[PDB]
Parts: sequence; C-alpha cells; structure tokens
Amino acid sequence: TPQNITDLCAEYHNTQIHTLNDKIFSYTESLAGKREMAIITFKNGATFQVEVPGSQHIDSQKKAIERMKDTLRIAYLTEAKVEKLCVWNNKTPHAIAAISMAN
Amino acid sequence: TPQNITDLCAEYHNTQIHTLNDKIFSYTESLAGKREMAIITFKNGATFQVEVPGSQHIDSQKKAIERMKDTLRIAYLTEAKVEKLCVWNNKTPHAIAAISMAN
Amino acid sequence: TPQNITDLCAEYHNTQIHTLNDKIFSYTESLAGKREMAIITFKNGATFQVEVPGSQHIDSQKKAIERMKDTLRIAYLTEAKVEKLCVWNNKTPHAIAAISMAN
Amino acid sequence: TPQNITDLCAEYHNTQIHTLNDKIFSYTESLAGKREMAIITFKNGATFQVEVPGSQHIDSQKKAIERMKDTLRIAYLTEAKVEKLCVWNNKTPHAIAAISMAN
Amino acid sequence: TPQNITDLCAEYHNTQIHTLNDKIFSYTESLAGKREMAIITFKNGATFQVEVPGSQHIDSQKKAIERMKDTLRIAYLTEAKVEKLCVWNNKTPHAIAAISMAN
Repeated sequence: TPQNITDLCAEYHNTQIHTLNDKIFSYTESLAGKREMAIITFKNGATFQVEVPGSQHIDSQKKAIERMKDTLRIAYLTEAKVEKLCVWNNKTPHAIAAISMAN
Repeated sequence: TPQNITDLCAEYHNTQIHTLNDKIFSYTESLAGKREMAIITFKNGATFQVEVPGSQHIDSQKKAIERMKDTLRIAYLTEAKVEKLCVWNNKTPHAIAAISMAN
Repeated sequence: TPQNITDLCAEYHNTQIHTLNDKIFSYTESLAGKREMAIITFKNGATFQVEVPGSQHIDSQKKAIERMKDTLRIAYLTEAKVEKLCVWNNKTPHAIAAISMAN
Repeated sequence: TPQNITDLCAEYHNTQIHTLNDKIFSYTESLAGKREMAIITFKNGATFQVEVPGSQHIDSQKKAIERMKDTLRIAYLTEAKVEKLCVWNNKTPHAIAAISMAN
Repeated sequence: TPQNITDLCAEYHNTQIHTLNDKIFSYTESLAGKREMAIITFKNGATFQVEVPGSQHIDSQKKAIERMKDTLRIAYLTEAKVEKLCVWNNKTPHAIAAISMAN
C-alpha cells in the first residue's frame, strides 16, 4: 500500500514520473463525443491528458477519472503547485494516473 | 489524440474556434423544463450555450455536459481568463464543445 | 435557444424577471422532510425559493434544481452580484427558474 | 411555503432554533461504519451533528443530507457566519435540520 | 452520538488519534486500477491514506470515502489546519477514519 506517488507509479507497466514543481499553465476540457477528456499543459509545453473512459478502465476507475478532472480544474484555478505526475507513456499525450501536490 | 483545443475542434463537423482571451462577462443558468442549460457572454457580446441534453448526445457526453456547466460557473466566479472555446456553429447561441483556460 | 434570461423567462407562463443587481443577503437551506429547499433574500426585502422537487417538475429538471442550490450557495459565499432572477410568480415565495450573474 | 428558517423550523415537532451569529469553530467528518456523520462546534461550546442517514429519513432527505455536509464544510473553510440552526432536540448532539447564513 | 472525533474514534477497534494541528504538506490522488486512493502527508513526515474502497467497507461508507477525499483536497488547497485524525493502525499507511479541522 503505497506511501507516495513514486511507489504507486512503480506498480504499473508503461508508467513514468514527471517532476514539475510548477502550477498548471493551461486547462482544457471537452464534452465532444468520444473526446470527453481534459488536457493540461505546463509553461515549458509538456502536455498531459485525462483519458476518455474506455474499455482499458475497470469500473472502479470511473469515479476516480471524474475526481481527477475535478482536481486538475481546481488546481489550475488556485494556481496550486503540482509536484509530480505519474503517467502512462504508451499514450499521447501521456495519460495521467496520479498527481501529487506540494508547496 | 488531440494535444490542444484547436486540434480537437478540427475533428468535428460544424465547429469553429472562438479566441476570447477574456473572463466571462455574464453567467446564466436555468432549471426551467426543456431549458436546463447555461448561457455565458463575453464583454464583446459573444454568447454561448451549454445545450440541454438531447437525442444528439451520446451517453458518455452526459456527465461531461454537467462538468462543463460546473466549469463555466467557477470560471465566472474566479474571473478566470478563457482562452478559446470550440463550439458547434449549427446552433444559436453557438454550443460549447470544449473550453481552454490560460493566461 | 434563448440568448439571455429575459427571453428564456418569456417562454414560460406565470413567470417574471426581478432585477436585483446585488449580492445575496442571506442563504438558507433545509434537509427537513418535505422542505428540502433553499431560500435566499436580498437587502431590499425580496425573498425567493428553490422549490422542493415535486410532480410539477419533469425528470430533466431534477439535476438542474440541485445545480441551482449549488449555484446560490457559492454565489452567496463569494458575494457575487446577482443581475436577474427569472421566477414563477404563482408561488410564494416566488420560485427560481433561472439566474443571471454579471459584475 | 416558509419564508425563513424560523417559520420552517416551526413546522416540525422536536425542533428549536439556535442563534449563533458566528462562524464555525471546528468541523469534523467521519467515514467510519455506522458513524458516517459530520459534527460542528462553535466557540461558545455548542455542538451539532448531521445525523447518519437512517430509517427516520425519507428518500427525499438523502440528497439534502449530503448537501448539508457540503454546506457546513465550505462554510467552515470560508469562515462564513452562521445566523441560525434549526435542529431536532431529541438527539445528542442536536441534529441539524436547516441552516441560515447572513452577515 | 459522539460529540467529538476522540470519542468517535474510541468506538472502533484498531484505531488511534494523531494530533497534527498543522496544514497538509502534500496531497496525492490516483486513478490507477486497484489504487484509487488518496495519500496525504504532514511536514513532520506523517503519512496517511484514504483506502481504496473494498469489502471491508459497508455500503454507507462508500459515499463517505468519496467525501473524505473531497475534504482532504480542499483542506490542502485552502491550507486549513488539521486538528486530529482518527485512523486505523492495522494498515500502512494508517488509514483515515475521521478528520477534525480547527484553528
């Protein structure tokens, strides 16, 4: 049972940690069919997605995907510093699995 | 898989990008029957809706329509700069498909 | 396809626009049985309700009623100026159908 | 249909109004089984609960119970003044039925 | 019903109170499958989780688990002082059962 985002990230294949220590520079969200997703960027250009829910996801992830888009939106609006993202690197943009925020 | 709102918008027929770079001027929302919708305007007069859920929508868009109304309200209340809207232009007001926020 | 709250309000019988251009003075909400409602007031004495969900409402309005109470709470707490309310004036207090906020 | 919290409260047995005219001093929330509740206090020593959902609640109260806990949390965090609480006084701590915020 | 977090915590086996009297240092959440959880830390090094929902949880705890992650996120972003945590100590990190916020 993970103590931190790095240990959590290590439990999965196709993942990596991005260390940002920066606020989110842009927040995009779509309701368009088959693109019901969010995209964030940081000021250096690095871009990340919350994937459209699909068959790669188990049912328990569905609530967590909605929570993650809520978290990214409020992090963006509050200018909260993102410490790290755990992402799947077999997608473009890389797909967010987890986020850590620290000051 | 789109990197940004402009590329996302270009995946759909009957769409266009509006570049606002401005906060929302007014936020309206209704619970009246068959008009369960939100309307926003900008200082330049541009007006946009989040459509009432209807037969044009697929199931996966339902939660996303609700999220979009949540996003517009908090964006309005925080005076968040809206960068771009991707809209369907076969409706009046033009119907929001996606939003980007950045400074 | 109304472009504003006034035109939206005119699509319905037994409604009127109240122009407040003021923040909410008080916010009240209840979980008591058969009084699951919100009440707001303005400094000029005007009092409005979000009605308890009932048989007068169609199913699509249910989520919108919940959203309206969310909107009123956060408007109150942020001291956001309410521009107009569309209300049914065949209820006492007048029952909120729509709200517009503008600076 | 009541115009204020006091009139609403008077529609029920085993209730009373507490006047606080103060912000919440502490907010406590639990996910422990059979104690999925919230407790608030004020600096005068007064303590109130939002009861665990139970047999005494009708279906329409369920969403409103959840809303009330949302309300108390955000009230606490924004330091919003609570005017009055309508409570059931046949429970210890007294159980919140309604809240008004003003001033 | 208990009047405070300490009395509530005492109703359960394998629990203890931690007194923090400090804001949350870091907030982490994950949507990865089977690790749909949150982790928080404090500057003293203390680490706590909100557990993945599982068969150890009764139906009524599922909504409360979601609420708790909402609470920790907003507490973190607002820099709200956490007074105490009631936790289960038969998990690592210790698993949050309840939270109190004061000062």
